[PDB]
Amino acid sequence: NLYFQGWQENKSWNAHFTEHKSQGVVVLWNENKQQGFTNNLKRANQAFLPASTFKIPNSLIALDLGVVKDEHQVFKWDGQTRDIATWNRDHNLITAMKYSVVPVYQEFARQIGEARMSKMLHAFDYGNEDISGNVDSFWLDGGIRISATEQISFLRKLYHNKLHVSERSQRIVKQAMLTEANGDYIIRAKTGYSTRIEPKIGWWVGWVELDDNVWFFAMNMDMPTSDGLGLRQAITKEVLKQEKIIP
Ligand SMILES: *C(=O)[C@@H]([C@@H]1N=C(C(=O)O)[C@H]([C@H]2CCCO2)S1)[C@@H](C)O
Ligand SMILES: [Cl-]
Repeated sequence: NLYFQGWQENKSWNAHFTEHKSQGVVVLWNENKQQGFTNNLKRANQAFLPASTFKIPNSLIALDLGVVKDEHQVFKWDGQTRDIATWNRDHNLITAMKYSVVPVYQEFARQIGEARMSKMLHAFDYGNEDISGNVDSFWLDGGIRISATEQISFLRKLYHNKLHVSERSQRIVKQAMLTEANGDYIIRAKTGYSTRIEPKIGWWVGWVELDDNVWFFAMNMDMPTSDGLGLRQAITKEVLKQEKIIP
């Protein structure tokens, strides 16, 4: 039988959003204490399109089915010129995730296919597990929905290698999730920006590795234009600093 004390609501963190003239939620989970904290318990449980944060489960499935052989395999540019310059080149899994290269992952989705994608998402217990829409864009404008607290749940399984895919697939995706590391912490995370369907939100989900603990985080925020995308990380780090998790 699972046990859970509940999410504590700390409305103090709301200052970090209002002082940036913004609206959103940050959710934190203390792995050692098995305690969760948020500034907004309702928005914490509100489900949105995952957008580019779907690259995490998408990468795991592609690797586990052999669609992606390893983190060095090159997915060559299809020659279509797109709005994001870094997309108009060849990529491997590391760089495709760092530059959030959508057309590489849509190709992953097509090769995975509807049937296996649905079955894997059910095995992951991922969000609402609904892939209705185009096989290669349902996480951008289809039926799939996931909340900040469901993101923590999924990430916790990935951290402990508990997802129903190979340990190796999971190690590879956690490698590709690497975002920042120094003498004080490691951050493995994925950004996201949902623009195709309202409301337009930005995501940042992942976790902070310390010497003797892991803090999982999931945040999203209203994002009416791309000028505020940097706030996804800045607001989260302000909360991490306030709680003395990072210096
Ligand atoms: C993912 O959600 C989107 C890609 N991710 C980002 C991001 O910042 O996380 C890119 C931003 C950068 C300029 C505008 O989009 S795109 C994907 C769904 O487009
Ligand atoms: Cl690593």
